Amino acid sequence: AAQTNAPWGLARISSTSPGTSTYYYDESAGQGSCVYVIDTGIEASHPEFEGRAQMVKTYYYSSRDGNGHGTHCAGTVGSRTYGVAKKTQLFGVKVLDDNGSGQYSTIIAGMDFVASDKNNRNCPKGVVASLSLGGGYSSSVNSAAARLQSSGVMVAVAAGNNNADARNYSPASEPSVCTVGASDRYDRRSSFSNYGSVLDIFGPGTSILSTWIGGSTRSISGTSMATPHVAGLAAYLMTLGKTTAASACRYIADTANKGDLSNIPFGTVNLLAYNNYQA
Repeated sequence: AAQTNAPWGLARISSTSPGTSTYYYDESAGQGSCVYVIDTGIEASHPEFEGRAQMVKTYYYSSRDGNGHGTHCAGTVGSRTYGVAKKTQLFGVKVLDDNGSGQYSTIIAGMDFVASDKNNRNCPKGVVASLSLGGGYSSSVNSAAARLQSSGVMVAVAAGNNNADARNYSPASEPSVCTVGASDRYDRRSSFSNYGSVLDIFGPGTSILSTWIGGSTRSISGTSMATPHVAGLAAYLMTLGKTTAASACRYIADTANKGDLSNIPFGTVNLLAYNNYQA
């Protein structure tokens, strides 16, 4: 399939070169593959989710996304226009209140929830978790992400937006999950993007246009925007049978675009998420 005038991020994951505007992808588009968006929630009623998104769990008075960040990241995973896997079940786990904040215990509970609640969902192609959140290092947050990964879910996490080395941030520093850095449309490491040896892949992270609350759209920047690209890519690749949850991050790193990003610090992988779809 070909989505013309797609967001540059979608066109980039399907491109060996920057500066193109068409997103190419197998029409399966993540059909049968679930992605948990562990964030501020998902405005499931957004027409861009076209019935495929629902809230499955909240730790606050409401499951309404009153922030927009979770709706934005869910839109990058699997919205019809701004999504990587345009046919994927999306599940909202509101571990962040509408200010975008959340106790680590709540975030840990949400990850353990996904590890169990995937057995309550129909994901024959496999399960992905998009964690567009991060704080200082926490071995309990890391181990919770490791549990989620070891349960049979891909865990894609944001490297962080501190322009620092992501070993000091959780769940970014958990080695078993997939730590995603951010790039811009000129194949530059996003100025905010965290780096370091723990990073596994880079996704489009600067000026990412996706869904927003109020049935709208908007463009924002963050590794927390590159993470749904990789999460949606994994769901896309798992539907195609290219890889599994335990192997998706490795597979994405093997099939990525190599050495195409600039301002990648020495020791950080120069890998850009690439669906390697040939129309």
